[PDB]
Amino acid sequence: SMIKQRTLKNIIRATGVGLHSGEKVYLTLKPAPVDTGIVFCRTDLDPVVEIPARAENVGETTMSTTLVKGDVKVDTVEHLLSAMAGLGIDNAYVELSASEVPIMDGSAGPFVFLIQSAGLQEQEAAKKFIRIKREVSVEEGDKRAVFVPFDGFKVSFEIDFDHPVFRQQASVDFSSTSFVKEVSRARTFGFMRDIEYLRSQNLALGGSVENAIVVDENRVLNEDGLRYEDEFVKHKILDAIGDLYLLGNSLIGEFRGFKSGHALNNQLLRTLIADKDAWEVVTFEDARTAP
Ligand SMILES: COc1ncc(COc2ccc(C3=CCN(CC[C@@](C)(C(=O)NO)S(C)(=O)=O)C(=O)C3)cc2)cc1Cl
Ligand SMILES: [Zn+2]
Repeated sequence: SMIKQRTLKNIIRATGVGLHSGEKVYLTLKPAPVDTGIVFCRTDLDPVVEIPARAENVGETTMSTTLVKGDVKVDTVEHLLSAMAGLGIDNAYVELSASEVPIMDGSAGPFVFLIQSAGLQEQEAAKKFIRIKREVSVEEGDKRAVFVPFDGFKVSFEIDFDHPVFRQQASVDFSSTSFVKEVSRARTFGFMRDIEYLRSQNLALGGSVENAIVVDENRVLNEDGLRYEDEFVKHKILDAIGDLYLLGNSLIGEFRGFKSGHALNNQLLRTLIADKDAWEVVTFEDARTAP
């Protein structure tokens, strides 16, 4: 039986604050027809401005992943897009009453729960996948992000913080591992060493122990502890999954990041897209060879 596109079964609402802007924001997820993709929509503006969640619309990547259209921004899409990718949602509208997606608890957990509580709806159209046919890598200094052919979906990531809290590598093959259980609850994180500079630039205004792992010099400040023994590298993997979903289709292949971030993730997407001989679009009317 054919693998079909999926949208949301029902409308989903959530409230929160932007990690970086600190502004209160109302979020609304709505079903969308086949071949819509994920589309963000600023409903605080008149007319409403819609920005497709696609690599070509990525603006700055200095802190989070940001979408731009003219003068209009949608900040910090990566954790919600990761939740969307992890649940295989092809088509959806994401309405926002402000320029930044709410941070929630810092992870994708709340989004995957809200989505699954509403339910998913299968649609009468073949789901399209992007299959990696040949290796594609981008580098900058010692940082590196790579796509590798792989009959499945696998994300591996390595970070290199010289910090006592870290004393940092994980590979997740999603044919054996649940995104929901092992990745989705990984919270974003930041350092007291950086926060005075960030706040002076009006960044991370909404960040606190309520929505992030806050790492001091000599300890984590959150009194409740880590959700995963390797929560930090698992959050980087979460980030990559949402960043990679800006291809606009589920990936058949492997991502490897070494000290990568949103900027290098998007550069890898742009290199992949331009190298047409490195990938092809496939559907599964007969699912017997599907990974
Ligand atoms: C005593 O006074 C204070 N006490 C506590 C605080 C709060 O402390 C912080 C410090 C940092 C953060 C951040 C949390 C999350 N992030 C995004 C991370 C990223 C990996 C990501 O997850 N992207 O999706 S990244 C680089 O790619 O954007 C940040 O940058 C900073 C939150 C609270 C403040 C004061 Cl003043
Ligand atoms: Zn993140």
